[PDB]
Amino acid sequence: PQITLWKRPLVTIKIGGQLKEALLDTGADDTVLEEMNLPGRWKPKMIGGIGGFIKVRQYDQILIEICGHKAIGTVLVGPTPVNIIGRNLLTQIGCTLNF
Amino acid sequence: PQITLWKRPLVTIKIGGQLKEALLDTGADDTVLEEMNLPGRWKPKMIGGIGGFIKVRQYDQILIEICGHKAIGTVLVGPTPVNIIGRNLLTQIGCTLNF
Ligand SMILES: [Mg+2]
Repeated sequence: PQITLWKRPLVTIKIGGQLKEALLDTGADDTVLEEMNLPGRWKPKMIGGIGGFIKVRQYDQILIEICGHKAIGTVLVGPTPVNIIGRNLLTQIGCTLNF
Repeated sequence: PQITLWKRPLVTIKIGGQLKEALLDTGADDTVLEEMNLPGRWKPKMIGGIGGFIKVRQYDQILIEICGHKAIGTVLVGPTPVNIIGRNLLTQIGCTLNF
């Protein structure tokens, strides 16, 4: 689709059974998602927020659907305020900026 | 133009005489730029970063050029780590996300 930017670009994603609202965020390198159960193996990672650094769990090779477009990539899981789709998944769905 | 997202989407902007590198950031509501001299009237604003909240100066109705596309809008000026073009200017240049 084509997304204008007058409003936050919140889309529905499908991940690990579940529907979630998430932000399409071209200023984010990585994808970070609120607390959820993902199956396989993970490692801990630190990432920045307004408070300081939060610890999150890194799951690699996770299947996510983003507005009907399926991607595989790393998803970080932890106490983020906002569900953020970053560039590591936006490249996977072929998302560009256009003007 | 059309911008893929494999790399940070850093463009050249022209503002108040000067060339600057800045991030096209659809996760940012507002535009924040490193220390510079802008003419007219301003007010102070607080905004979030990794350390906590920083004070910035708000200048309204500023002319900025972004990859050859001229926009008018609010620019915040202060000790931000990264020059961020947010949605308040991206809408002004007709920037969309596409996939
Ligand atoms: Mg951000």
